[PDB]
Amino acid sequence: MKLKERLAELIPQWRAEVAEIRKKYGNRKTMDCTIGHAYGGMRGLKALVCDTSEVFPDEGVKFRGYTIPELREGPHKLPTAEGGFEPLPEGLWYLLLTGELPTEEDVKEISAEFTKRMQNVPQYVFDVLRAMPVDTHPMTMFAAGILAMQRESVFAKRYEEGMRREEHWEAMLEDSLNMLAALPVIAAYIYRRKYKGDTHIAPDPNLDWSANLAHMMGFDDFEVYELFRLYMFLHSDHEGGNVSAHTNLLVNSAYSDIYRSFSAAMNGLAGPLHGLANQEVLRWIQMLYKKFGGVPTKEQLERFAWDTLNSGQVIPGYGHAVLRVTDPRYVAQRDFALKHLPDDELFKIVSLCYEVIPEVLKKHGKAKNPWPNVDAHSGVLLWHYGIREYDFYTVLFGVSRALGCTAQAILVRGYMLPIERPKSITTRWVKEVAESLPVAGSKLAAALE
Amino acid sequence: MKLKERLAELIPQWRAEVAEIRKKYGNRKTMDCTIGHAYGGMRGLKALVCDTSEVFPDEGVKFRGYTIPELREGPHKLPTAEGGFEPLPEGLWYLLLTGELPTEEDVKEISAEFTKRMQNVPQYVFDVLRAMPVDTHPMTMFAAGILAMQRESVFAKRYEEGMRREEHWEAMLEDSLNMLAALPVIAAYIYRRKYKGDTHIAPDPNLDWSANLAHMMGFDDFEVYELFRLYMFLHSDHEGGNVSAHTNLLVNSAYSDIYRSFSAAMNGLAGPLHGLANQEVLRWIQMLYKKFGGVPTKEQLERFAWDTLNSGQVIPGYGHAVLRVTDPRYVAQRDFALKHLPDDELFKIVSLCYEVIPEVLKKHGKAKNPWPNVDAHSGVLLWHYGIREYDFYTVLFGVSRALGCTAQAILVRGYMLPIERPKSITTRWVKEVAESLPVAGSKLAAAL
Ligand SMILES: CC(C)(COP(=O)(O)OP(=O)(O)OC[C@H]1O[C@@H](n2cnc3c(N)ncnc32)[C@H](O)[C@@H]1OP(=O)(O)O)[C@@H](O)C(=O)NCCC(=O)NCCS
Ligand SMILES: CC(C)(COP(=O)(O)OP(=O)(O)OC[C@H]1O[C@@H](n2cnc3c(N)ncnc32)[C@H](O)[C@@H]1OP(=O)(O)O)[C@@H](O)C(=O)NCCC(=O)NCCS
Ligand SMILES: O=C([O-])CC(=O)C(=O)O
Ligand SMILES: O=C([O-])CC(=O)C(=O)O
Repeated sequence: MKLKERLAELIPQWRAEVAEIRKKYGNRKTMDCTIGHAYGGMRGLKALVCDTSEVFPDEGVKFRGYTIPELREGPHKLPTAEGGFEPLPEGLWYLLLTGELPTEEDVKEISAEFTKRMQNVPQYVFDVLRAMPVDTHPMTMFAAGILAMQRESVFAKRYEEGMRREEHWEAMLEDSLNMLAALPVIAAYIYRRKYKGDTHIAPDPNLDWSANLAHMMGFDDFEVYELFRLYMFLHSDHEGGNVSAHTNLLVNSAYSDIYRSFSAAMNGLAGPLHGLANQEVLRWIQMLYKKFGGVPTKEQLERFAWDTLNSGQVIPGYGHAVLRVTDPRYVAQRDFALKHLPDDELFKIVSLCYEVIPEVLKKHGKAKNPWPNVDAHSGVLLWHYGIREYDFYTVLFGVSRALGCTAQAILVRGYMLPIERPKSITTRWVKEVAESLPVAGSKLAAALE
Repeated sequence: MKLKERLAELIPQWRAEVAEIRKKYGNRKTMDCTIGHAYGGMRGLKALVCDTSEVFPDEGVKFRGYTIPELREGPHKLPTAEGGFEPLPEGLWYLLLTGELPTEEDVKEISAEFTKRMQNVPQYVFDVLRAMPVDTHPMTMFAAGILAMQRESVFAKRYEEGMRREEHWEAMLEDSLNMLAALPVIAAYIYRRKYKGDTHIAPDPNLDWSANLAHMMGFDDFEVYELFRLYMFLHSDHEGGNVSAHTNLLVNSAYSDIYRSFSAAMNGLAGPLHGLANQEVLRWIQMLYKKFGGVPTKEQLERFAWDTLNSGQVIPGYGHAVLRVTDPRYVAQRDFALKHLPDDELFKIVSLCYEVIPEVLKKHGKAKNPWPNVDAHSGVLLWHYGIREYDFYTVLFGVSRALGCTAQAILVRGYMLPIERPKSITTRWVKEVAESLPVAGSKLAAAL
């Protein structure tokens, strides 16, 4: 497989480069660490490495240095399905791993690997899934199904047999191919059992990875296939620092295989502070529709927005802290909606918010960002095509985020980064010593530097 | 429950104190963050809070300010079982949660809570365990059974219904009691199904928590109950920064319940670099025994150690990522062994290592820490009493570590700390700006 031969050349080089960097720049200061970081969830602390993606405040997320527009339409467009427009996640995965753009044949090899492997989900995984009570939350089922498949881990098997550190990335890759192929099968099983009367649809060996998820959930529509391709592409990766990506890296750092690291990550994604944002946006849009007996006018939405902001509250999906521009993942979703469901009533509200809410936020004066993120837009797209089971939205997010998690996990085992092991501090120590400590950026801090 | 009444007073104060510290001292600097931290797994970076325990590089772990000798032997001896010497882990949990030494009655109340709730493991958790192929690694089975029981989460349910942030710690405590009571039942189930012919032994309502695990595994000797009590005490907690404790805090930070956060932690503990050291040491000890037809002499062992290091190998059970002297968890185990199995051949090798190996690792000069850690001593104790299933040793570790993880998760939810969300950097950026950055503790750093 091309992906593998290429990595066999790039990874030895990256490994050497990283060893040199740690040697010659290890002592370079990036910032001050504060009491505030320790009690404030490490916010802003430059404590991890991720090379798959990178957020620029003035551009949004890039994938190995390419913008979403370059990959989606521009001059570096990734391969699509036959007759499709939307980029295939398979090709994006090639890019995240290698840092190089795939050829059509590269993508097809990855698609065939996925299609083949998607037939290899162990029967006992479904036994595990069926032993869980059907009212179990779908993210609990998703994580459990993944973890049960740890029995099939090549990394775990090869590690116990004795393999060189240099082979770690090979085993991580094999495991990632198996796990990624399995994810849509597990996800669809959960969907069909909980919400569609426990009737089950087999993978179509002539569909790509994203489309097969839609197929197996029971949604056979070209538009739905295209939405799922775009959705999986957009949500694939967002740096290393979010709870689920970080959980993945942390468990990975102890040499736990991808079934263990990624199921752990899904337990983090299942958290209400990490995995529900898209659902909350959608329920808000729906609350506006019902409040206004239909699409609100520009004046009604303005007033409702002022009422919300003046009463200390925020508007879901808008005004997050980092970007100074619209999330490029939002823009691609809007472009999809304009093309494919412009008259859908909930979309009309999301569209009006894109006009109105940024104008209101500029005027209100708090947010150095008046613009939306990805979660502002995704829910109405799912809901339009009949995917209405809110709890399950987090599972779709999880399937997508597996692309970036698997890439990250393969790369860091290629780099041979060590176990993650920060130092914790006690409140006792803090209370004793805090007076003694300089204010960060102060003249005293400069003195004690 | 005394525990909960005590928390119902202490947590509101601690919460207020933490809000004060964040407002007043948030901007105080503790150290420089470097490029090396980001590529070096955050080693030394003061990035997390943990009030349950603290590891002093030059003294070892203290639990809420108490040393292991203080709590096991010394002037602050925790409660023991009737006729026992070893401290009950139930009282250690009380200490971790409250910061106060428990009475006998406090401990009995926690024991009874575990006893009662041990009868309440859902039938479907066993169905989940039986659906996994019996040759599945035991730590995969353990994590999966814990995760399946997430359906019974009171935190999840109350959060969905709408609860005030101040009720968090209470739902975490209820969940922790349930989960802790379930862990020995799940662990024993795994043990019996994999290794003892799939015959199952019910919990004993009159045993304490540790003893009940031993009983349900099929061991009823007093000395084994005492070993389990000591083992569960020693492995209970070791700051917030180790992979399992940290994974628990990270997932808990997103408001995921203890079944999710602790099952995530167990997937980390299952990793070779976190949870395998016990077994590696025992196999190494057994390799020596077989190599020398018995206990080696000082000179044989000395020579072996040198040959080992100069052949590029590591001596298992020596060194630590933070510890810098003899692990007091090692010393407690040695004491148990001198008392209870002084003539055990494998123990005699462990003992001899204690005399010889430090000297060697010092002169070799690569190990930052030349002394034994907890893992140098645990395997020979288990092995002596007939617990021989190497892979399962990590599950025993996990059951113990749940005591620290649950204490930490309750506390951090009481304090109301936010979501853990550091910043990742790229190699591209490092290459672009590294030369222009100041060296940590330099003149240019001072100017900037
Ligand atoms: C003020 C602002 C600029 C920063 O947001 P933030 O609240 O610091 O964001 P986080 O999600 O990282 O942290 C949430 C914190 O808000 C706290 N918070 C929210 N409302 C609160 C209230 N009424 N009282 C106390 N704390 C409150 C939470 O409890 C949590 O803990 P902390 O205050 O102890 O730190 C905000 O307007 C904003 O833009 N937030 C979005 C930023 C963001 O994280 N974007 C996501 C990018 S993917
Ligand atoms: C625990 C351990 C992983 C910590 O590693 P660490 O923090 O990187 O250790 P140090 O800072 O002392 O490493 C410095 C050097 O000493 C070596 N070293 C450390 N402990 C050693 C040991 N017991 N035997 C041989 N060499 C050892 C390291 O390999 C390293 O050499 P290198 O720079 O060529 O790689 C390590 O001491 C070890 O491998 N111990 C054996 C297994 C074990 O008992 N683990 C349980 C830990 S609770
Ligand atoms: O997962 C996400 O949406 C991104 C995120 O929270 C972060 O970078 O902290
Ligand atoms: O603390 C560590 O780094 C590893 C360890 O000893 C433990 O978790 O008990």
